[PDB]
Amino acid sequence: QEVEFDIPPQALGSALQEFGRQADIQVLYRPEEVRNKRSSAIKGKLEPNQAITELLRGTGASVDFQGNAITISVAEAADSSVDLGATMITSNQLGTITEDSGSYTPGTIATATRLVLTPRETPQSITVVTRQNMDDFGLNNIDDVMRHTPGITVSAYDTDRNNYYARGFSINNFQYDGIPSTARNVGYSAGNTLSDMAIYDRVEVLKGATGLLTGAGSLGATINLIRKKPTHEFKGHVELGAGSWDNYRSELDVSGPLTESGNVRGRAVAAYQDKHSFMDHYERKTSVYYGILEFDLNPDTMLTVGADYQDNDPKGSGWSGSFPLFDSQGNRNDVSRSFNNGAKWSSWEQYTRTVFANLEHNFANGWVGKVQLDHKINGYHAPLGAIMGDWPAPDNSAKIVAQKYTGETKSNSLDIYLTGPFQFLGREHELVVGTSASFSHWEGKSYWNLRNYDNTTDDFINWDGDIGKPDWGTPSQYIDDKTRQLGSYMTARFNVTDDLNLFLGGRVVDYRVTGLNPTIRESGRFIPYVGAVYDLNDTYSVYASYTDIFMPQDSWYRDSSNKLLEPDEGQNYEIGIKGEYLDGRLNTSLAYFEIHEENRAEEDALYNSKPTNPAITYAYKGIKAKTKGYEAEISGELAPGWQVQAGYTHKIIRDDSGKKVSTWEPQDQLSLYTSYKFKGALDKLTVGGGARWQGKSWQMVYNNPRSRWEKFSQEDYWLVDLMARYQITDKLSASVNVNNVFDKTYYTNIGFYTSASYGDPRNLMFSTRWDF
Ligand SMILES: CCCCCCCCOCCOCCOCCOCCOCCO
Ligand SMILES: CCCCCCCCOCCOCCOCCOCCOCCO
Repeated sequence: QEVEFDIPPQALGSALQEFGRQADIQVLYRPEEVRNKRSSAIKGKLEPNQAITELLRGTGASVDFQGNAITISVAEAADSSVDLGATMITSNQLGTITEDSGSYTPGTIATATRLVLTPRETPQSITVVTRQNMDDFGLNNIDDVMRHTPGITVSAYDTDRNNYYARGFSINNFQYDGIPSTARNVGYSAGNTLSDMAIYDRVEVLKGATGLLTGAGSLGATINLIRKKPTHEFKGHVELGAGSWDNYRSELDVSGPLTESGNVRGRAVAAYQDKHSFMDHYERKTSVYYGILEFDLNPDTMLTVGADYQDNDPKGSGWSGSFPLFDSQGNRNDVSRSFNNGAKWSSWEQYTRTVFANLEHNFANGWVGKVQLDHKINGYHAPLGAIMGDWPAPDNSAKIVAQKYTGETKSNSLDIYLTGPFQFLGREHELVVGTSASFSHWEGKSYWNLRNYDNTTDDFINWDGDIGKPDWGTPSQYIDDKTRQLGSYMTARFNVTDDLNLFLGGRVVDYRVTGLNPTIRESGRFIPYVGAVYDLNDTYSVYASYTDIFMPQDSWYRDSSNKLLEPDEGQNYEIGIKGEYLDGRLNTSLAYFEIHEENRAEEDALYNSKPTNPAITYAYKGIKAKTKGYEAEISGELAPGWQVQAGYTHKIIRDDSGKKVSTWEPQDQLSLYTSYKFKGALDKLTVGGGARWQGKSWQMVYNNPRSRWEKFSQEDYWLVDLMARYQITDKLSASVNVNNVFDKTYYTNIGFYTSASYGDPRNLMFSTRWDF
């Protein structure tokens, strides 16, 4: 709607970048097309579509309107067949904004290489949950979003930490606006499983091996969370929502110019949720605040400062799973879904805050430069207490384990990178060159030396949490770990023919972990990136890529010889076809992929049976493992009011024993979410539904009292979601989400330290949203 403009005549490139910014729109244009042209002048309050054609007057260019993006083209009377994936310079370095897109398919993405590219242009598997997907299905945190992310599996560690798999691996890579955090372990990583969606536009998941931009990390995927940004027109909303088990949420979101001109601009959000739970004596309050100002130092240099804050504060936390699998004498426990072995006072509170600043500058080259500075904090306060062990006993008694960890991790990050186009053999290519540095320092207290506590409870079947709290005594331990990561990376994207694009890149990495453990050092490790995309028609392209990642091992993973295991490493091999329909409004992909892992830490049973090096007491073994699997997906418009996201993934991961692994992650899964917007008499109603199926999953767990291994299975099952919205008024709407319609009872954890967790029963959520 009607924006305030001011673009004086200049290089058409500069104008287009200046426009994207002022319009809150992404502008894509091909450098060689706009290079010897200038904009015509525009001034005043205008509608962006009128505005742009006025800007383009005299230039001979056409506009393609596409949601939150415009692409500019310069048609010739010539043309010999088209360059569908021609080098395109872009006005927003993170991609197209999904807020208000009306869509479940992303626009353009930078998660792969730092280069702004469409899913069809990216030679990796990239899934995105958009802002509208999030709104329609009430996905209010990262757990909700992973549960709705095709190809991800969410399993429980305990009431306050989940695990995300892809392709056989636990995901342990998180970025925010494309900047990796340190996630070496749960010390560094407080709150990562729990971020509220209130401050984010979309989460984008890059599946495979993602070393190129993550640096040191896990195989499986990177999760990239893009923050909400300020806008040039005023707007916002308030939201109220009320759900099953005394689940209350509120949320405020405000955005706009802060000066009469528009040269300073801000966005603020605050969200608060207080919920109980189907689980007995578990409650959890969450708080979030967020604020960001953008300042135009001048028409091609912008400074951003912002901060965010999230507190997650539960009662009734468990340490591991909701209940023990086996009783004192070895029989499987049968307990209600409400069972919670957490104590009343038990809490794993987790907090996160960031202070951050950017500087982004446009060189009249058409090259853009960007510096990103971060102060991150990840803190935890964890007085835990939870029935654990083979219980109850015959007289219905049980025993509690209690320990207390507190601590904070402080992180500092510098990320700097240049990106731009270049001519080579008569054609346009582009390149990114960046360097990065992060130092993060985990400091902590632990307590396990309980003074004079009676950790037995008189009654299991009716356990309440109603147990005393111990005297924690003095600290048992002080933690002091320091990680330093340093990167340099470079990727070229060569437009080789009119249907072939070749990716040649790499990261060199220096990684040092310091402190109470023997220093862990990796110098000059190379991480290769090779990719290709071949256009087939107006619609389909094939792609192949070879990609890599590593993580230096945790310091307790030493071998026979008391020598740290080589880094845990893998390569992703992928070949696929990707389809594009309705000018980018609908995307399909079908991929085959193979992960080759090497140096996967494993127990070393033959040494462990009777150790023989005085140096080590419990060695590990570095083995190879494989993932073989295929994946298909669709997202976007199936017909005018009709949006979907859906996926199908098949996997089996084996290790050098030949035995299946990550067998809790099902071998097959499907997701399908959809909504429909009626027209005519009922254009104000949006109706929606969803299904997630997964096939058999299992775990070998050891039944101590009987001295035998057992197989625990989860037979395949469906979960059904439904959804409706009614826009009663221009400014006000109502919603209902029913989740797990058929109240399926199933498991989200079997065998995590010999325990189990249930999935959510059927739950409802009612919301109003009010847009100013
Ligand atoms: C070193 C700490 C850094 C702190 C950075 C946080 C910045 C906090 O900014 C919050 C303000 O956001 C602005 C909200 O935008 C609302 C604008 O509407 C203004 C009123 O409009 C009147 C006429 O249109
Ligand atoms: C174990 C739970 C079993 C419950 C199953 C329920 C399935 C049926 O749900 C139907 C819900 O219909 C209720 C309609 O109520 C209207 C809500 O509209 C929101 C009002 O907005 C407030 C206006 O300011």
